[PDB]
Amino acid sequence: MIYQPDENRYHTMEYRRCGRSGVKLPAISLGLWHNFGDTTRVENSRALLQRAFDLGITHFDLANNYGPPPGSAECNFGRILQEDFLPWRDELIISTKAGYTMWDGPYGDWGSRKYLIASLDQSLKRMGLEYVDIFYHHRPDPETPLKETMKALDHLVRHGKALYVGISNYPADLARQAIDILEDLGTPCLIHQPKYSLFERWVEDGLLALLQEKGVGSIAFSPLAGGQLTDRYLLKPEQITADKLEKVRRLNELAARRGQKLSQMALAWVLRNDNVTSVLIGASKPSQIEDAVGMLANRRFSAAECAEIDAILEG
Ligand SMILES: NC(=O)C1=CN([C@@H]2O[C@H](COP(=O)(O)OP(=O)(O)OC[C@H]3O[C@@H](n4cnc5c(N)ncnc54)[C@H](OP(=O)(O)O)[C@@H]3O)[C@@H](O)[C@H]2O)C=CC1
Ligand SMILES: [Cl-]
Repeated sequence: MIYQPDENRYHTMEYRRCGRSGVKLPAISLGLWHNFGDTTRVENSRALLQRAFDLGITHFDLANNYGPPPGSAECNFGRILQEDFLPWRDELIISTKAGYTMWDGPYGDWGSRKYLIASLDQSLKRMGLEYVDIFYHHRPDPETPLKETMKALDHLVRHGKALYVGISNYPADLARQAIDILEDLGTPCLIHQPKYSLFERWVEDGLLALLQEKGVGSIAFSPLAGGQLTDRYLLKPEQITADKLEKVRRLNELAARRGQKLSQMALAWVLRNDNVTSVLIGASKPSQIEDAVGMLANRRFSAAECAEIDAILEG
């Protein structure tokens, strides 16, 4: 059938300003890391994107190597965009990235100007776009001068292939250097995409304070620790360790006292200090997107609740 976005999509969703910029992101964003490749059904991928936009999720996050196979999430997103979302493309924030392994050899990974420009050209072709809203350097490249990588980002914005740029997985010291280089170049860093959840709190050691200084936004990836902070395990160590399973059980009892699912409490917790712009979820079914949006109704934490959480995590 012909897709018609829900007319009340902007009524419930909360939009949050992304650092000091003109961009407001939905409090909940959707990532295409899993369930958008050739190994899942396009019927399901389409249903996820339509349910997300109907609930006011305007930001879809991709990367060149998302699938599997690499590049298939960008192709499938490109097809669904052409078929169902073209009249509303200017209502969407689409992102992509380059920095991890995409193709074989010395120019298909890392941070060279060659890789970033060739990869974004590939990404725009797979997605059928003139530009992405945000282009990221996917991870640090310690062996390439940071200035070359940042100058490639500045070039792609000046020559209209990206509206804004970002960095992902950069530690606080490297994030400072990257932000200052981009500011001097005249293309200020819009955003940082770090891993952040109850089980991964490294950004609280300086990065969030630095981004707030510098007026740079942030979007937490793996906010459910890849699905550990859910109902899923309520087992191989890769799935969950014994100590983490005991923490999940105790965190779920606290979520129950609050009248919400563990997943909802875990997402709410990431935004508790109003110093993270958005939470980037993964989803295999539309009910998981509905669950995430349902977190907005119950995302306040008291001093006592934060102490309760820290005590569970200390065990
Ligand atoms: N910059 C970077 O280096 C990286 C970026 N990313 C980005 O961040 C996004 C988030 O990563 P991801 O770790 O997937 O996201 P989450 O941590 O939100 O976990 C998502 C997965 O957990 C399960 N899940 C989600 N909600 C629920 C729920 N309510 N009940 C039960 N299970 C649930 C689903 O798995 P199932 O199949 O079991 O239902 C889903 O695929 C990615 O989509 C991607 O765009 C991710 C990794 C690397
Ligand atoms: Cl476009």
